[PDB]
Parts: sequence; structure tokens; C-alpha cells
Amino acid sequence: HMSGFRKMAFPSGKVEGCMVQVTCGTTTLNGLWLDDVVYCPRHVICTSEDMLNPNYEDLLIRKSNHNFLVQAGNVQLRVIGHSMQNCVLKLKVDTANPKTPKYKFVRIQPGQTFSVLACYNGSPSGVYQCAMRPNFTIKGSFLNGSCGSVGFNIDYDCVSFCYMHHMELPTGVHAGTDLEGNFYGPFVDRQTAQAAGTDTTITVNVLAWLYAAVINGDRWFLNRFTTTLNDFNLVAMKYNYEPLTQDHVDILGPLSAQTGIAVLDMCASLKELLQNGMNGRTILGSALLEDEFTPFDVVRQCSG
Amino acid sequence: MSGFRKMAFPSGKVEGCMVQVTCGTTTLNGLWLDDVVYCPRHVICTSEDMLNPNYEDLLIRKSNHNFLVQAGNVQLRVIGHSMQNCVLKLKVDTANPKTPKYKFVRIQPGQTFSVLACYNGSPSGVYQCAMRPNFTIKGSFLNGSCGSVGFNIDYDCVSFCYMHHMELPTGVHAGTDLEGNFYGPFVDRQTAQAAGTDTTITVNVLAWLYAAVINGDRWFLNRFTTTLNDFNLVAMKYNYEPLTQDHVDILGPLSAQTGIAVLDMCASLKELLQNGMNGRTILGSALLEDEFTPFDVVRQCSGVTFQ
Ligand code: NA
Repeated sequence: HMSGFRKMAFPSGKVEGCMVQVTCGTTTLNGLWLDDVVYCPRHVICTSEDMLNPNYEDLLIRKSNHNFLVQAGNVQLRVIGHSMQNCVLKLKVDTANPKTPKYKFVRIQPGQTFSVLACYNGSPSGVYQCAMRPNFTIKGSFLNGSCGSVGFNIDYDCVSFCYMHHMELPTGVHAGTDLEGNFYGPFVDRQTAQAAGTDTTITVNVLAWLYAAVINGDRWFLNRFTTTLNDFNLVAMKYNYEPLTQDHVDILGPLSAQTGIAVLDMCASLKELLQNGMNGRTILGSALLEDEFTPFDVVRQCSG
Repeated sequence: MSGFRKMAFPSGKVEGCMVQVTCGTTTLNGLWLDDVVYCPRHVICTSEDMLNPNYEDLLIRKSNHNFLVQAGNVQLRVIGHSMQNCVLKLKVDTANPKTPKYKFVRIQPGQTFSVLACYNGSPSGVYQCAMRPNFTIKGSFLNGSCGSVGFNIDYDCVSFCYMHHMELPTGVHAGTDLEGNFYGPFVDRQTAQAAGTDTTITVNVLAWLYAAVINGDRWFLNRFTTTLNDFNLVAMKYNYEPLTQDHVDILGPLSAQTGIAVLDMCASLKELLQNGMNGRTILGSALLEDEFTPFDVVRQCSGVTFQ
């Protein structure tokens, strides 16, 4: 009986071919090389003493094309143009990337998942699955030198880039932009005091994962009880869960159909787990309720 | 303080080796290195003869024309075929232009590797897992995943250590090295087989507690130490592997980095086993995690890259 539901990232090859190193002064981070453009975080032009309140327009007054070193592997790419767009730079290079995949830039919404290719000095180190949290942070694994690492989904042969890495907040969660250079959430690329909102739990994702658990033979948490959307939402609020909407109930329809467990019966199971805990039991090898699988992730992994 | 994730190796070097192999109606995955495609030998089985297939006898009735190899949109001509233990080696007419630097390695229990899960010769996802002490792995494999490979990367070289063959009734997975030899006592027939005792990889749990301290989770640290002797008496009671001097030696670099003695961390683990977490979490788990090696921790916390 299948019971191996795991956190799974997209194969990283199509993205690996796009990673380069960008150096400005003594600051080295990663860039994304698509066609003849390299995208990177605009704070590549910052200096150590001016991180608190950089004036990016003022900082660009003293920057020429030759102040940007771009290296694809060990191949020097000549910068022939540079512009600032939102919180990214666009470096025009003399050579189009021959490994440019079919790609799109997409904006994700809270609750949606994506793969991160963590890189250092334009070289891939590892790949893992993230979700955009309700507070617009991600729980990544990023060190000094990881800025410019990207998050993506792969759909058919199309790479949808959704994330570029910029910063680490004091609770060790991560903030960044889409590939248009607009921050997720309220964050700014300066070292002024910023805090992640209270983390809340992605309720529609927890319910998808309880459906995964049923498909994978974990049934111990199923009960006779039904609830209402209103009464469930009173419990969600108390346990710092996101509201469950009728739109979420519609999104969970296919999983309720596949398992024959009504969405509001699975809500009754979740209510009983929040109120009573797990009584030293596990679900899909966790002692915690997992919220970083979407309904779409469960369907894809459980049936391909 | 900072984050620490189950991280897979980048998969690009492997994706360029995955092909589709069909024998009769059976389609699974193969590994295309130079002019050889490696796949599970049970590609030659029929549905009604899975209990005790005679592989030698099935295979003499096979010709090159019975093996259809496809790399993307491109049919490869099979020009030779041999059996090596539980894998076929299909000599093809075209050497794989995307063949990386590689070795075949057989990993030890407690060691970790990345799985590139593939279906119809197309890579679908990547995740990290460990060789369990019972020589199973806790993978995520559906119908069609057979021939998917596990690997590590060092510098620019891919070390292939696993090829997927089967799912046991508890939903754990069994397979071979790339010499075609199973990990553990498993055999590629549908005769009753069961995984042995699932024991916790103690040295890995200690590595993960060092990872937690590096990433600012300190609550489980106590001013206590234990002897190895006294720790292992407690380990036995909770189906933990005994901790050996070799394990203590491998944990030495994390002990030095954190300045927390290995036997101090053992005292923290003994308390966690005896008392639980009392509603706290370590690196966002409410369980003790055993699928990070000491090397995995250093690699992640020091940002080691590949090409
Ligand atoms: Na001792």
C-alpha cells in the first residue's frame, strides 16, 4: 500500500543552466540569465556601511556597465547595458543564453508552493520545496551568498519563475521578490527593522494533506462528525489557522470525490485534531499538521 | 535564527541520462550512460509470470527488436543486451552526448542520497532519502517509477547508488545498486517479503540536533553529560542503533563547530527520548529526524555547490 507521500521539488536542470554569478565591488551574488538579460537583486550595488537606508537612485549615479562582473561557469559575460526595475537590476549581456528554457514570470499567492534552487557564486547547491506563507515569507534554507537564487514551478516544458531571494528576517524566514522585482508582502530591501507577521497555518493545504493521508492508508483521524463552514472557522481562528472559504471547499472537491469524504467531514476531523491533538499518533510520518502541500500537489504526487 | 531543510542535490546532470524502455506492454525508466542503457531486468516479465519469473529463460526468448528505447522524442536502436544481476545493460547505437562524469557506488545504511523520480523516461520530482538500517528506503514511487535512480554529487561527478525496483506492503521501497545487486535480502519477484526492524539512525539524529543548535534552536541543551555506555543502554530501549566510536569520530567536526561535546549532545538526546519535547519543536519537527548525515549538515550550513 503506498504510504510514502514526501515533500518533492521539481527537477532543477532547466533552471541550473540559467544561474550566473554577479559581482559589484566586493559583493558577489547570483543572477538569472534568460535570452540576453541577467536579473539580480538591486542591492548588489550596496556597500557594507550603507545597508540601513540605501538611496538606490543615488547609488546608480556612480555605476557603469563595467562595474558589473557576470560569470556563467568560468565564462565572462560582457555587460553592455544595465537598468533598475523595481528591486532588481537587468544586466543586458553580449551573448544570449543557449540554455534559456521556455519560461514565464508569474506572481504567486499565499498558500501556493514552488521549488527553490539554492545557489552560491552562480553554482547550484540544492533544491527543495517551499510555500508562500500567509505573512508573505518562505521557510527556506539560505546563507550569505544565496541572494539571487530563484523559485519556480515546471508546467509542461514551461518554467514559471515566481521568486528571487533578497533577505532573511530575524525569525530565520525569508523574503524576496517576483521576477518583475516586486516584493512579496510589505518587505523593503533595506536593513531597517522589519518583522514577519504572525505565522498562520494554511488551512486549505492542511485539509489537502489529510486527504493525501487517507489515499496513503492513514485513516485513524476520520470520525462520524460533520461541521459547518462557520463553526469550523470559529475553531480555525482560535488555533491561528487561515479562514476556510467556500472557494477553498470548491478547490478540495476533487479530493473529497476521490476519497468519498465530504470536505466538511474532513473539517470535523481537523477540528478534532486541533482540539485533542494526535494522542501520540502520527500522520504521513509527521507529529505536526503539514500545510505546505496544495490540493494540486496532492493530486500530482498521488496519481501523477 | 536561520532555516534548515531536507535538501536534494541539483538534478540536471541526471535528467540528461533518463530514457524510456518498453518490452512488450511494459514501460519503465532506464539510465543512458555512454552507449549503454541500464534498467530493471523485470522489464521483460509478463503479468501472469511475476511470482517466480525465470529471467535467464525469459531473456533468451528476447531479441534486440523486443527493446524500444526512447530519449525524449528519439527512438534509440538496441544493438546488444546482457543481464547483470537484477539489471539489463542494453548496448545502443548512440552514445549519450549529455553523459556526465560518474561512478557506481554502493552506499551503507544511514547514508543519504537524492532520488530523481521519473515516469515514461521524464523526470517528475527530486527528494532526499536515506538507506534505512533494514536496507529499505522511504521513497515516493508510483507505478511507472521503476528504473528511477538515486545519486550523490561530489565536485562535478555523479555517484549513482540506487535503482528503483519494488514497493513492500508497508509502502517502503527496495532496489539495487547499479551493479544490479539488491540492497538487503530482497528479490525481484512477487513472493512474500517484509522489511526487517526499522531502527533509528542515532548518529543522524545527533547530527540534526547539531544542525538545530547552529540554526538557533537551543532549548534541548542541558548542563548534563552521559557516558557512551549509559547512552547506549537507553538507545537500545527505543530501537536506536548503538552509537560507536566511529560515530563519535564523524560527529567530531559538528561538536567542534558548536563547542558542544558529543556526549553532552547524547545527554540532550537521552532526555528527549525519556521525556519527549513537552510541546516544543526542533527545526519545525515534533519528531526526532534521522535522515540527515553529519556530512549533510556541514554541506548545508557551509553552502557547498556543484559546478
Ligand atoms: Na563514554
